[PDB]
Amino acid sequence: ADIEAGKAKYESTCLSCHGAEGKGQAIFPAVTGQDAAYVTEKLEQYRAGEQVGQHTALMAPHARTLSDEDIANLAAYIDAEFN
Ligand code: HEC
Repeated sequence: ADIEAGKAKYESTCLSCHGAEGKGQAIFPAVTGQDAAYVTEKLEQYRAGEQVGQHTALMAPHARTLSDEDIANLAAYIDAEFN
């Protein structure tokens, strides 16, 4: 995985909700404390259009167009930066 590529994608597309340090602002889930496998699995679920939690509709649009490479890069960044 490419941590730098994941960082750039996170900063552009994810940070507004999940935070610069992954803590999730006031109401969005934190992405701290989770490894790359976990993040990969979750992003793949959202991308596939699975119902995850009660607020799937807020998150799913942000996963729908991710490639597998994107997912791997994001997951590597999140693990390195926030775990
Ligand atoms: C705010 C509008 C969001 C943006 C932008 C992104 N995410 Fe998100 N995410 C958001 C919510 C409300 C939720 C919960 C949805 C639900 O199932 O009820 C999530 C969830 C995640 C998760 C799962 C967290 C966990 O299970 O521990 C991950 C890993 C996650 N989101 C990652 C993520 C990334 C990488 C994003 C940019 C591509 C992204 N999110 C955008 C809200 C928002």
